[PDB]
Amino acid sequence: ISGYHIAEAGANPISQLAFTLANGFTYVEAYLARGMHIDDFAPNLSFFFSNGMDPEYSVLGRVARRIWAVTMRDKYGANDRSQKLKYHIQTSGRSLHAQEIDFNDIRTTLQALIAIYDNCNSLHTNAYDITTPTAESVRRALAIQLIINREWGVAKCENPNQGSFLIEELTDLVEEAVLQEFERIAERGGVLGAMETGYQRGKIQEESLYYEQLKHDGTLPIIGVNTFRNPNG
Amino acid sequence: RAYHRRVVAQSKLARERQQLRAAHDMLQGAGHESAALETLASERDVSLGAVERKLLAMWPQMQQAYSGDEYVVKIRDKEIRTGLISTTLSGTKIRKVVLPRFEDEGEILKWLMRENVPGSFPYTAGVFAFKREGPTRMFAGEGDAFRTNRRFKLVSE
Amino acid sequence: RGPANKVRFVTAASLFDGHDASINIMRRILQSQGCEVIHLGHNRSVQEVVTAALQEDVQGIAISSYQGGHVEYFKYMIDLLREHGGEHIQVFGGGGGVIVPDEIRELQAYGVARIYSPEDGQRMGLAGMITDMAQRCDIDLTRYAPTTLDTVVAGDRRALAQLITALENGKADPELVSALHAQAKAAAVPVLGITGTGGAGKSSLTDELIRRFRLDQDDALSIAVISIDPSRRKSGGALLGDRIRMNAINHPNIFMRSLATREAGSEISQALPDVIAACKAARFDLVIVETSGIGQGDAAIVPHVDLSLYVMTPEFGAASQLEKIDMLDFADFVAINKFDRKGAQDAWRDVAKQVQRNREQWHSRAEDMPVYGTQASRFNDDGVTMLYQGLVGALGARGMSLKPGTLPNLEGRISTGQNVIVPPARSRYLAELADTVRAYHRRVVAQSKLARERQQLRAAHDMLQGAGHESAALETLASERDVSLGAVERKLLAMWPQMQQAYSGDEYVIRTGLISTTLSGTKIRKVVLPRFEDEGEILKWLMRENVPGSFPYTAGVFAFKREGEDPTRMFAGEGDAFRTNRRFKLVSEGMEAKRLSTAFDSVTLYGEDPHERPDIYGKVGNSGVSIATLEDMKVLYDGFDLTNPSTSVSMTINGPAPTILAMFMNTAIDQQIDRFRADNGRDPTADEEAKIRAWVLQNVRGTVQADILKEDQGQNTCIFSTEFSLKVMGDIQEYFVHHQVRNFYSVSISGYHIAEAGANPISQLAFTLANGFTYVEAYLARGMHIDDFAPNLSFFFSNGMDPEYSVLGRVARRIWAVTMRDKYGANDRSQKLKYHIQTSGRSLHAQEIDFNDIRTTLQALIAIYDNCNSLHTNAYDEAITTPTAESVRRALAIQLIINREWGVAKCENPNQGSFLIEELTDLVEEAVLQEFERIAERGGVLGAMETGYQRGKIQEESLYYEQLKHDGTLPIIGVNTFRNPNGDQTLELARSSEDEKQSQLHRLTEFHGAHQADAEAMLARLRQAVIDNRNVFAVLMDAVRVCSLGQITHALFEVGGQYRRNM
Ligand code: B12
Ligand SMILES: CC(C)(C)C(=O)SCCNC(=O)CCNC(=O)[C@H](O)C(C)(C)COP(=O)(O)OP(=O)(O)OC[C@H]1O[C@@H](n2cnc3c(N)ncnc32)[C@H](O)[C@@H]1OP(=O)(O)O
Ligand SMILES: Nc1nc2c(ncn2[C@@H]2O[C@H](COP(=O)(O)OP(=O)(O)O)[C@@H](O)[C@H]2O)c(=O)[nH]1
Ligand SMILES: C[C@H]1O[C@@H](n2cnc3c(N)ncnc32)[C@H](O)[C@@H]1O
Ligand SMILES: [Mg+2]
Ligand SMILES: [Mg+2]
Repeated sequence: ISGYHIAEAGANPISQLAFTLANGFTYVEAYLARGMHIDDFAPNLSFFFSNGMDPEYSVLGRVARRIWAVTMRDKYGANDRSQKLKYHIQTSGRSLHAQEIDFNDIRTTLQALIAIYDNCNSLHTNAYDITTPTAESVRRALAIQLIINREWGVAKCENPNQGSFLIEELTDLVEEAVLQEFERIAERGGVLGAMETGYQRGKIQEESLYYEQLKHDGTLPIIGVNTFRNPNG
Repeated sequence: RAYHRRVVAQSKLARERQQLRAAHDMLQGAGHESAALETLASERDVSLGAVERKLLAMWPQMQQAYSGDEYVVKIRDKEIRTGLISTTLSGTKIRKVVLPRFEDEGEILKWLMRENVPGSFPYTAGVFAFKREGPTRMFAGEGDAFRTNRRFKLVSE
Repeated sequence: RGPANKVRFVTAASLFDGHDASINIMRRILQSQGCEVIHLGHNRSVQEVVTAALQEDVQGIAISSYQGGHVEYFKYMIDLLREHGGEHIQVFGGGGGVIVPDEIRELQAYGVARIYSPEDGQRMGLAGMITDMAQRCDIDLTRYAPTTLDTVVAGDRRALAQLITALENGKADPELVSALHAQAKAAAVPVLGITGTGGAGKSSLTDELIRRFRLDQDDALSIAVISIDPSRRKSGGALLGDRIRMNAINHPNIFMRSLATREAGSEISQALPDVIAACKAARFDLVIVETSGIGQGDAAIVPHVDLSLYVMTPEFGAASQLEKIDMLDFADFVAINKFDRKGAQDAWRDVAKQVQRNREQWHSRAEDMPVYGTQASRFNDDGVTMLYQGLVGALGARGMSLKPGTLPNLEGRISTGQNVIVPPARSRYLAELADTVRAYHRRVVAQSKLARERQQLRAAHDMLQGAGHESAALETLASERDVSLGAVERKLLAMWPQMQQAYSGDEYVIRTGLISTTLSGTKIRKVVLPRFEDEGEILKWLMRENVPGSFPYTAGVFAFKREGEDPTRMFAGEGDAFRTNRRFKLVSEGMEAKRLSTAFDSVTLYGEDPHERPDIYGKVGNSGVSIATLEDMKVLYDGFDLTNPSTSVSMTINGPAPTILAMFMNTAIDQQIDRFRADNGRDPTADEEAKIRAWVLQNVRGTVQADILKEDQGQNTCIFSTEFSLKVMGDIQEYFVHHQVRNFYSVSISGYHIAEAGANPISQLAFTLANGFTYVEAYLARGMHIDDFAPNLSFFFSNGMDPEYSVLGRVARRIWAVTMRDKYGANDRSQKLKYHIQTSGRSLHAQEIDFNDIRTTLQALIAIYDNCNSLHTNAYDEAITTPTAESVRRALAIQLIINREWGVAKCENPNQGSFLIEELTDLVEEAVLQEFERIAERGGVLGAMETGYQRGKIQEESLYYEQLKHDGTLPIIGVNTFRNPNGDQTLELARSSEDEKQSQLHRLTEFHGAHQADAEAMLARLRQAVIDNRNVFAVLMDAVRVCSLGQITHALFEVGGQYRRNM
């Protein structure tokens, strides 16, 4: 179950997480209605998210894990292996730009950091470059993970997020926001019923436009793009 | 939402249960023996769920586990020891998993139910106990099957 | 086994260079491999290093040059060596990434043996370089030794230096030796021996005495100095550390040779009588011999000299110990040095009476004995002069023609240096502070236990009444704890619900927004409050880590971060004042708040004017802006309203800090004078100008570093003596108080420099806070209200990769706030510690420079998370050059991305709550307190510096780190692991234009010509300000108007002395 494309298309972190978990639960309900046991396909389910600059991304993983674990235990009565949501996080490619490509390593570092902090299962790091994935560009991207995992001091702790007032409050907020979105999809006939109306497509498109607007508006600052621009070009 | 409602209620119970027994021990330290407190306390032992009661019960044993320099856990017939400490150039012991220092059993249970340690339900801080030591997949795909295969063999040499 | 021959080295840092961290860990490996190392320390000209290497007759010279101008420097050295019979001496160098590959091939082609790049260090290893370096210099120098005394007696000092190397190694012909002693006997020159306990001040006193000789006799005396230091027989070589203390030996009439004992026991070289005889035959007017640290029953210097001088400190234990000291029975003079120490007076009366007893001169007064109380550390000490006057009279009777002196022929035996920085009563101030903090935390634990129990009781009381069974017995125990709780603590819990309602809404009623909404529609509160139910935890949190803007200000000294003025403040400085003024406008472009940070070139950092000599010329305008006159300073900040409320300038200067500050102040004043003359079309009257001038001083906003305590410990930019700098630094703060300069920071108490030298985060934080508290104790003993100077105290730290850096700021704030409140009883403005954080430069490398942006991002992040007051970000070409135009934008973008784009940053206290952060905060805090106790038991910060405790600990930690960086135990991506399969072009560099150098020279000579009349007069007034002990800075406010930086500095040298290096 992926959500990389959904976010990349323009969906904010809440929409991405909500739609993806919704899609995941859809597969579950689909397989169950084939008369299958929950402990037979749930441990095979893998997830795939995006990490951007938005605050919600910092707690995206932990929210996804809790919503899954609680529902898989209480609602579907599955075992421990099933309650464990494993996911891959890939840094936001949309968040990187063609103007001042050296700045992208800064953004890709910050995104890679909160991924590792939030104990992700798998991480991909984006290159600074538009151009083909040069062997030089891939090393700078690969070094970001190597530096954080090996050099960065805070990373030597495996649960540095836990305890933080900001993290716990954000976790609760995002979680509820996701649940509310579940209810919106549910009153549209489930995920399949919503797709019939193009609800998801519509909402993603709506948010992509809103982002692309504030970006041009100068309201949403992007360093090297709409502010602090290159004095040469 | 139902799960969280339970966390709030069970915390209120665990908190009150502690507050009562705490006051009971303080009265006996002054001389006054009022078992009226104990009745309300034992009343909340039943009010607490089976799962929740065991969570608070294992909390001191949990603290002793993540306290040492290693993490002893016996699977099958053998055991799997894991280091908890990484020491800095300054000589500071950085624990892999840092436990809270709450005194209130209401907060302890609340934390254990909402955000347990990595590798424990609801796996908020991770699905595994500790991170793996040492994974980078080898992606390749272009041209015909022959070229993609050669790249696969070359990278995975 | 070490080298085949007696291999000797001369090690130093280049001119106007403070970087000793590199050269210090090299002389350690050199010494351990069995080499005698004559360490000269930092800031050494070519004429200094070469003269040293020639007199010591070494095989090798090791120089570190991190300031640039290294090409000109090494070329000069190579040239000067060949010109003066030192062609066979090999020269080695290193400067990290500063010396680019092309310049290495150039210099090595010129004559330099080897210059090591950071890549060389990785491939060869630390020991590998020194092995290569030592094996090259493993040559026998006795072949260059003269066979006849013809050259030596004539006056050839180089032939003398080589003859000594022959005599010391015993390769000199027997018939030549006896012929030397024969002429040495007929020479009849006095030989003064100076012996004493270890570290008493034998070298320092020797230097001062020589200075007296020069000033008294107009440098007409030819003096030979033979200093002996003990040799570690384990390695084979030694650390001859006497020459480093000598500042008065830089003169053609002065010769000095450093000898190792070369025996694990004896305090004299086995060939000392030969070496002395060699100097006697070389027609020297006086020979002075310094021994090593001798015991109480040691006196091997007596039979070899004509006069002996025993040096001791007031600390010798009981008065009965003096009866065990053999040297008190032979010494012709006894110098009780360090007379500033406690119990110096009583120490003198014991030694005096003991000498009287040993000589059986009962018919004489005890005060008439040749026992003197000296303070060599003190410039122009009257005690030392008294000792000198005595030595002259003794040497006079022993056949030594000398002119009637020009010095104050005073009377007495004891120094009258009544100056004290920290009174011995307050000696254990750091320990008291440690107790103060620990006491505070003990209270938090107790008050929490009370608040918790109080709640638990009343909770149970309400639950019983809900069931029926009412027991007022509970309430009695509850009301009992209402009184147990303190007044302050009770109000804290009382305001907690009102506090929660405040940070809950969308605004903070002046009204401030609390909410920033994301693209998802999530409300991110600026300050996130805990949701604890336990009042024990609430109070515990309120006392240990309150919200930002509340005691103890752990999460920040201010309620909310500034709206427009970001903490960003980029360091800048290159070329002349004109070019840097462009870079200022580049950095501060697009920002309503102009926050400048000025970097000065190595020449200005050492208070020198730019000059034609290659020593200095090559360094002008490099590594920083070249500022020499007030006119340069004015140009530097042209177009910047310094008196504007949204404009702050941060100048990084230490040694000449008071002089530079006076220039800045005069600049800010002149700006408003020019602004008035334009808005009124007329010059302001004497009264109008007085009002303007006064107003400027009050509202001018900026920061001058000037932390001298860290100069001795870390940066080494101290030019005058440590005591004099502290004196003038106090003058500055007194000036500020008088003129109500309440917006400028008189000192940036730093630790960044200490850290980059090699100190781990704990050491950095501890030393810096210790230095800060030292200034506090110094000012308090000096008669200033704590609330008068504490709000003017600024801090500066480093942020590296280590875990402790994440909580460095919050720890510094709490330790300060608690101590300033409880211990010193200062007000709120004083309890608030404001600091600047700059990302670690040593954490960035020359290999794979693109990786540095990753590290600089992570470091910048935890700085902003921990609510820093000011932040500097390092460029990616950090290891190679001063930030290029393109390089400074990438560094500046790091802050812009985090502050604007990064989501978590929209919260202002994201650290708070974290189990890791709070545990780390507690650990680091206690670790700092323990270090306070270690410094306290060494006599405070000043007492520790006396032993070189800080410098020792820093250099040790620097070695430990470096041993691991090359090792691999400590992974560094792109350096010791994950290397490039290629091994990698030409990067743009920030060097100064030739035209810019000639510009600065022409501007200087033009400035000098302008005030040629008032120059000598003003400088004379300045020295009288020091002599009459008035306010130095007050005169500098006038001095910088007619005098250049160099003129002022050198004028102060005649009256304030020069810094004595401390290894
Ligand atoms: C630490 C440091 C400092 C510390 C110095 C602490 C101390 N007591 O030594 C502090 C913070 C005080 C400092 C201050 C300044 N510094 Co500084 N500093 C650095 C830094 C980060 C590393 C230098 C270092 O000590 N490295 C540790 C050594 C052991 O490693 P290495 O250099 O890679 O060396 C290896 C090999 O080359 C070999 N080698 C090196 N030297 C030698 C010598 C011998 C004899 C041998 C055999 C081998 C050898 O040994 C090592 C093996 O791995 C560099 C940037 C960088 N990362 O390169 C800037 C840097 C050198 N400093 C710089 C400047 C400009 C300054 C200042 C003048 C700034 C100012 N305007 O105020 C000040 C003032 C200095 C003064 N007091 O005069 C610039 C130089 C610019 C230029 N020359 O073009 C640099 C390059 C930073 C920059 N990018 O702007 N500095
Ligand atoms: C190694 C090497 C290279 C050699 C070096 O040493 S490089 C060294 C580089 N050094 C530096 O860059 C040092 C920089 N440090 C500083 O500038 C100095 O230490 C600094 C960092 C200390 C100077 O920083 P500032 O931004 O000017 O700010 P301020 O504290 O002066 O602020 C001045 C008033 O404005 C208000 N205010 C400010 N921020 C507020 C906020 N968030 N909320 C509310 N009000 C706020 C208050 O009224 C303040 O005054 P008061 O409280 O007395 O009423
Ligand atoms: N407090 C104090 N320290 C001094 C005095 N004279 C020298 N020192 C310091 O003592 C240390 C060692 O000095 P040094 O001359 O090398 O002693 P030596 O090893 O016996 O020759 C240095 O830190 C000096 O600054 C003094 O009169 N008072
Ligand atoms: C000592 C530290 O000071 C900084 N530094 C030194 N010189 C400059 C300069 N001209 N511009 C900017 N930063 C500088 C670097 O970050 C270095 O590591
Ligand atoms: Mg000495
Ligand atoms: Mg000595």
